[PDB]
Amino acid sequence: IYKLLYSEFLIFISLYFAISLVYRLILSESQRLMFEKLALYCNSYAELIPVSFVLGFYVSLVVSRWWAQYESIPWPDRIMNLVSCNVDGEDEYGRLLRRTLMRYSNLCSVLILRSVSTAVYKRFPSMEHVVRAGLMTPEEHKKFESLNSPHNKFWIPCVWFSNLAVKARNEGRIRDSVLLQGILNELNTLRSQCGRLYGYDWISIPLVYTQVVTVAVYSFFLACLIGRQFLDPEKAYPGHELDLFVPVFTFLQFFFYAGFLKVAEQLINPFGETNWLIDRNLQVSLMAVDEMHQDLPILEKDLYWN
Amino acid sequence: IYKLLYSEFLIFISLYFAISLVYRLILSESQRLMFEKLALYCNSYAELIPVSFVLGFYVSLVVSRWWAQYESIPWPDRIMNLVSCNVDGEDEYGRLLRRTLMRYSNLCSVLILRSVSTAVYKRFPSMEHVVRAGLMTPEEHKKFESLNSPHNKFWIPCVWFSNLAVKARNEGRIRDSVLLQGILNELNTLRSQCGRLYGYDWISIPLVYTQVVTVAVYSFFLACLIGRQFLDPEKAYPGHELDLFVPVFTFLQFFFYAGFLKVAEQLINPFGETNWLIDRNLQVSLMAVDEMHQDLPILEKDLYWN
Amino acid sequence: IYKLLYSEFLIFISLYFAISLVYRLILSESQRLMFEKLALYCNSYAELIPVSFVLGFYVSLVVSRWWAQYESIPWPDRIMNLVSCNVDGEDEYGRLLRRTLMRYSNLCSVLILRSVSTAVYKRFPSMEHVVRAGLMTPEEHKKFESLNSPHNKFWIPCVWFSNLAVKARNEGRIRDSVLLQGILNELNTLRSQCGRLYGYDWISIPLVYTQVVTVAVYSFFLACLIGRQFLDPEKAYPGHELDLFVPVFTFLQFFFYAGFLKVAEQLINPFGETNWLIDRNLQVSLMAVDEMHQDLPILEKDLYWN
Amino acid sequence: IYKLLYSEFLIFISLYFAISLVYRLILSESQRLMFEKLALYCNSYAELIPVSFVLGFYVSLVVSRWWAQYESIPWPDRIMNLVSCNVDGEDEYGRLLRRTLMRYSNLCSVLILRSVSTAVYKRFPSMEHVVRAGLMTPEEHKKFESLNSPHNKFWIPCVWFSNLAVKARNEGRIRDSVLLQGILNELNTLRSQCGRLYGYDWISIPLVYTQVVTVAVYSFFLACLIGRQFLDPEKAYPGHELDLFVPVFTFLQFFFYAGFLKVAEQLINPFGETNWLIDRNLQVSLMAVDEMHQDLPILEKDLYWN
Amino acid sequence: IYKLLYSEFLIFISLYFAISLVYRLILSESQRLMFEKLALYCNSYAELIPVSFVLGFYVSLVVSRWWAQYESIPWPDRIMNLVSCNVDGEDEYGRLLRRTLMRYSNLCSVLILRSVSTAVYKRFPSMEHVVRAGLMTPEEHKKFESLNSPHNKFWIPCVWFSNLAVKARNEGRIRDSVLLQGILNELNTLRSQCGRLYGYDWISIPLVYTQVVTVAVYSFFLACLIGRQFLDPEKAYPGHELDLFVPVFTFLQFFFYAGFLKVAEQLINPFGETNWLIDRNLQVSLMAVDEMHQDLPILEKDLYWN
Repeated sequence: IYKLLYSEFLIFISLYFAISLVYRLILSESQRLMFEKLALYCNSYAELIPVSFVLGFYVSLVVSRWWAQYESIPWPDRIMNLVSCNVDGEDEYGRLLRRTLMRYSNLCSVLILRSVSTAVYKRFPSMEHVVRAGLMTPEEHKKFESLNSPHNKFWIPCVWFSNLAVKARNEGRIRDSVLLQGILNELNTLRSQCGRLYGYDWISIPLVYTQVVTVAVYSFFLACLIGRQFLDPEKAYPGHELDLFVPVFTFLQFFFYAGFLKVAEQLINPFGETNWLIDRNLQVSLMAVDEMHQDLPILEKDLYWN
Repeated sequence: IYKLLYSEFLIFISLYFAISLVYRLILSESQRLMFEKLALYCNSYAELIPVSFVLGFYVSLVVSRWWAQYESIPWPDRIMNLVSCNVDGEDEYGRLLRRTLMRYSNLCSVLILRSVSTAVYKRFPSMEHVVRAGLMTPEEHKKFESLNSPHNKFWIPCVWFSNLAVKARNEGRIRDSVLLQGILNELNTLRSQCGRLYGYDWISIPLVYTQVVTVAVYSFFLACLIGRQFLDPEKAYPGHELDLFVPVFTFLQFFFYAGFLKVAEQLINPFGETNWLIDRNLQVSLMAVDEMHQDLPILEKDLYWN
Repeated sequence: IYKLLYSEFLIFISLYFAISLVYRLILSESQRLMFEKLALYCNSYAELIPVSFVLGFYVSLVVSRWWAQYESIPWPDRIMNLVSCNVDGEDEYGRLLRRTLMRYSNLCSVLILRSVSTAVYKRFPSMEHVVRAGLMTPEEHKKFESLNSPHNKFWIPCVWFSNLAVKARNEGRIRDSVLLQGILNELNTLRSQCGRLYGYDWISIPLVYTQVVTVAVYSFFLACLIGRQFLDPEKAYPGHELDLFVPVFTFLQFFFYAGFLKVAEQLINPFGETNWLIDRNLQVSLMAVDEMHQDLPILEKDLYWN
Repeated sequence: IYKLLYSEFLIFISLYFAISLVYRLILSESQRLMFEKLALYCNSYAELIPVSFVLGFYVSLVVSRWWAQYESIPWPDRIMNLVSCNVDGEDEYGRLLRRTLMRYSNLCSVLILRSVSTAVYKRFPSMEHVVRAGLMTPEEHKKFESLNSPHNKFWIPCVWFSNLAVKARNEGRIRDSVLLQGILNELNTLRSQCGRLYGYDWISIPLVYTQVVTVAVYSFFLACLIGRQFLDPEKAYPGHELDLFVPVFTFLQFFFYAGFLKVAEQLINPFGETNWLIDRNLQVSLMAVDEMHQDLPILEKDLYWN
Repeated sequence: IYKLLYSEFLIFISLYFAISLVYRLILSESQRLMFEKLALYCNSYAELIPVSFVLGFYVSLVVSRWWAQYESIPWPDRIMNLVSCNVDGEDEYGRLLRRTLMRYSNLCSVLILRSVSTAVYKRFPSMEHVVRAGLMTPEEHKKFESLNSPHNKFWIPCVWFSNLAVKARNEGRIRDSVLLQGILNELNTLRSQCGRLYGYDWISIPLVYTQVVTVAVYSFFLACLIGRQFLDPEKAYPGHELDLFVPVFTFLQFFFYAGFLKVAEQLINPFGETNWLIDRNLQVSLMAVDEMHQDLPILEKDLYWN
């Protein structure tokens, strides 16, 4: 939080100490008494601004939407267990057939993470970077851009997947219709999880609810630039009986009320190590359909037999 | 929120400054002292109205019902992956057969969004506008209005869908019974999601719970038209030691307590870009069952082979 | 809320103005000073009763159980899509066979709504009213009451349903075993939703948690019959510096703290237009298995073909 | 709550009135002034103990775990609809075969409710009481106790169930493999619901979180034995201007803060009428597989035919 | 909580009594008056630190993530019911075949619990301890470490499982394709539950949200080392009218605000008796596929027959 509060905090340190130096050195004595009345006014009536109430529900919606995206991580490990076993063949066709199926299922999640996450988007700026990272063969790029559509194209590989499995069934690679439908029902589970992330980016927390909660924090501490001044102890106002030149508890109070504001900036749109997550789901999925197709260990007895 | 608070806010600015001009220019000195006693009374006892408690749970129910409708967006991308692959045929019959199936599944969500959303309803005022936008052929409109029913008719295409797939199976287009049941089980998932939006419009947040929370905000600031007046500083009441002619912190306090009231007016009934969402789900679904039926890219090797 | 607060509110108006007339006209001057000490005592120490804390969680459980019953509305539209297509036959047997299946599935929800809802129970007082409304033939009523069971009998039609579909399969009306199991798996989804409403009536919010929250509201305002009196302004107590003869902010405070109590009486047991919901689910379900069995519109081309 | 607060409440009535009689009759006048200083100290500084904050989240976890167990009630009505229809046979074997299947599915929930509920455990103290109540034949008791296992044995009938259905399939009682798998997939739903109750008893709310919230209530009112004393009105302390000999609002404040503590004792471990629930699920399940196997009513026409 | 608060509590007892002894014995009388002004300053302005607000939501996220992991306990009892019945064979091959399937399904949860739980990790430090506990034969360890992968390897047995069942089907041990797919669909449910625990360890509660809530507790009671001092009663400050040498209510206030901090340290990463849970899921799963394959009790009549 110290990195996120290097900008807004030191402005508030600067905006306080400016006004503190102006009051102590620049104002005439007749004009200081004008400042003392506004300082007593803004100290008692800045509690009318519901800072703990407005900011309290905005964290209850940034985070309750933040947690709903980590049940939305598309793991290919459910399709991987069924492509590895059912799509038969050890020759260079069926070995190529299984690697293509688990490459489309990962491409159906890279094309959505490069529109919701800046970390993936700086790894894959254009579509040419997807080809050079092995997620798309050059012959698939020509078919990807003859399909003229002004919308997002993350649904392209999840239709190529389901058309390849049926083509795989009609050549005898998948045995029955039930084993074919078992793959397609696990495609549409990963299509739902990828379909959530597209739905969460397109449906943000509304602008009407963000512009409210950023005034309630800033207009509070705008009044605290005046209402938290150390007044003159010679006038002996009730409450300001001591001069200390640094408001310790005001700067702590700005640290937390603006702290949740900078936290909720972060958690409204996460994924700002998906560079690691994509490198896992590609390296595992191609591993478990090529090296582990029928390579099983040897069946032997356990330590509990008779 | 500034657009939503152009009406209620400037009335409250007008209702304050009217009474402020009446007290400062119209009341006699004997009658001003009558006003000063009511101003001190309504300042101390307007805190008895639980504004932060009544409004606190109404936002907890407008929004917790608002978020439950965005898991209810009917996406056709689960039926689209199975109509594209299983319903065989490249001739002009099966090409027409697949386009009809994905047109009924989109029509089973336009007919529910034109009764829950004013944006869709101004795009489709009558049923004639649905025909001219290609969602319904003219021969389907005659069958749509011989079915005499006083209720909503959004369930009509989702029965025409399931009767067409079985007619498609009996002509040999779908291979097995499992692949037929795989389509119908994914119909009834989109029928459940469309069934939620019909259930959410018919079950609103009750009138007994809205009429409570709109008195608690308005009757508070009705007392704040009197209890927040800048009194005469010559009388030297405790608290009103300064005249400033504009209550800054009261107008901020009205900005947030009526702010959540106008936000909860918006989020109790959302969809007031479904004009874009309908144009996506029609343009994608007809694309992936006509241009992408067996048009697959050429299988080649990846960048990780040996 | 005005209809629900016609009884408890006017008692509280009467109980206040009685004591206000007794203090102003009946008590002797020596006995008025005894009343002034109890009024100051009950004004400062009635804040010890946690009204906003006890009532705050009871609304958090009435409503969080209220919202869980509207995902429990049994819609027959999932069984209707599969009875309409799979149960073949156009003769007067299979036409009678499909209407019987969708009549048992609606009877398996009327028999549970006539034990959880007073609105349905006044429409169907006895079992004879169910026969005259067409939900049960007279020959089914004799079989319904030879089954001797002291418990609820809402599970009777959902077993008659699953025994009729298997009898329908053995006569050749349903084609395969998968299409039979597709109907029975959608029966057991509607059996779960009807099974929730039976579980919610049998498991109420406990008596130990309702008797707490109805003392905390009533014993608060029992003290507010004394602690909110307008005292004599001649004695000049701190706080009671003005006589106004009507406590406006106390009557508003009773309007909301007893307001949530009457709201939570309503939402602990909803359905007190299920007379419309039953008339929809019967009129739609019999419509879509008799008039819409194989009556499909004519396949023609859309407005986007070449 | 009056039954649950007969023990802790009257101790607090006794502990108050003891100290009240000691202060008024036993202490010397010099020693009373020592007591008056501690009474003023414990009145102002007992508000530092966060009673409304510590107890506020413990109710938010007792009840949020309490409500998650009533979606965990194992209803046999999903298996009952499939055993009644698919397991064929009207002779004394298949009649015995269906009754055994629905008896194992109820025994797979009695053996878990006799370890989580004291009400079931006093009905079934040992395993011999299960035999005499008809839930287990004497020949099944010998096989139940040759299976040597130090853990809980509630999973024993749910494996005997799935081994009997496959034995039923190999004798021709169940027709296809899909109808066999339809029973086993509905077994594993009731195995999950019974698996929740075993998981909820084994994972309690931790001891580190219960010992916190029982100090915060008791150490508060331990200070309220001193801080709520009616002091001497002759000394004229601020606040204690009246002697009344019974603290009405303190005893109400103890009624609710200890009220939620006794409520959360009840709802952390419910089921302390499962004697009725077990008698329902046995009497219904054996009824709907013996009297209602193919006993259907006669098909006749409804009141809406032509 | 007493064990968890042996470290931080006695430091706070020591840090208080140090400053209390310094003020009472070391400071000069002119320097004591400097301390009295800071004690009055830190007593009134330490309430500006939102301790009950910052810590209130951190418990709402530690625990709401804590409860979501106990629906994530991988129970093998759903696969166990289907391996026991469908994988046929009583000879020493099929007896070895069923024990291997339920050993891979337990190994697919030990390899994830030895990276998320320190209790399992001290039981299984290296992979050699897994072999000596019977969870992995020595021939499986060579195949486990030829699969070169820098990521976690918990997905290895859940692919060996699905490759063994298909190898079991092609030798005639499993009858149909539906019974094969019934096992694989229950594998991918246990793969999802094991997939949650890997997702919960990799996605912790962020460092930006923990470093906030540990300053708000500690910087509060850092000021309470000064603001809670018993001042000199001879100076007669308002509030400090009594010397007692031990702040009872401050030490209680530190007991709960730091109490939730130490509780949330525990519940952010639970499983710190999984040594019992692993010993159950191995001893039960191998028991119900070897001793209970077709060993059923003898079918006899119940106590309710005619």
